[PDB]
Amino acid sequence: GLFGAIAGFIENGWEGMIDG
Repeated sequence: GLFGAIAGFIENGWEGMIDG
């Protein structure tokens, strides 16, 4: 599901909190 895929991506392809 989309939300699942998003929250999965959030630990896997993320950028918005590795700022620094």
